[PDB]
Amino acid sequence: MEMEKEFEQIDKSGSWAAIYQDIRHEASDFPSRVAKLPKNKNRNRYRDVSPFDHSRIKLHQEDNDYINASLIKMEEAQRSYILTQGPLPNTVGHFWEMVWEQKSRGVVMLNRVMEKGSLKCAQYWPQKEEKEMIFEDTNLKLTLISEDIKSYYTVRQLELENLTTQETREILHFHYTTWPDFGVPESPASFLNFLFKVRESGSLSPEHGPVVVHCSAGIGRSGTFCLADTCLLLMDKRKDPSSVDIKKVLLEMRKFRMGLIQTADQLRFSYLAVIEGAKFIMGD
Repeated sequence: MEMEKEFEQIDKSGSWAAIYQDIRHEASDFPSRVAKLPKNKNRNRYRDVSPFDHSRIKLHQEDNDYINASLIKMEEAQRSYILTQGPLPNTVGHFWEMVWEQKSRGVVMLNRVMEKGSLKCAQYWPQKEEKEMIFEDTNLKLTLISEDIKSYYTVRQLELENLTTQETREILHFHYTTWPDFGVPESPASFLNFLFKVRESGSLSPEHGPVVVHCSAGIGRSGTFCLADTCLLLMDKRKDPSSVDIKKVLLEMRKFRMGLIQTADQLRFSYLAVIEGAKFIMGD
């Protein structure tokens, strides 16, 4: 069922809240024992958001390998993503260890450091070229090289150096700065633009590690980003683009991380973004 019609149907019926609840109900449930251990309580930002044990990312170190991060592996679309929470004070060092060890090229950021008057993640990159950041627990150095600021998003070039071996890599930081404090954007135009800029960079391509994407919890806006990407990629690849069922993709992704897509407004916005994106993917 062409999602564009399915859309007008739900919209006129005002059924979005029931569709979304159908997904909550059918969504997988798997253990999260490692995340609930007591030594990891201060590695989790929210008590109700944990990664499944079967898909969690592990840090390469014997001490404690835990981080609140999941690998979503979309097998038909040939895309991989790592979804993680905005880093905490005591986990910024683990975050950049993750980026190193998985050979990622891009970081994608969908939230501001402060929203609604509270802190939604730590200031985990450097803001001035001459003031670099050092992470002593994981022996890494991080430096700002350039910065390109636009109306709807900002792109930064950073240099991550492994102090133990002195290798260095170039990481790209894609920071979407204008998602409203409440609800969702009225148009997907700028969110879709942001995506194509991430695509154009190479950061989603298989010659690199998986991309790291995050918001505050790593399930809401982060969910919207990679559901849209995958869905548009599938419309390119199939004989019949109208066979792409967005609810089925979401449910497949939710086998890898709980909670993806947090409200019914987001679900709707996701549909909207794919429909407009399609009107480039299918030649226009």
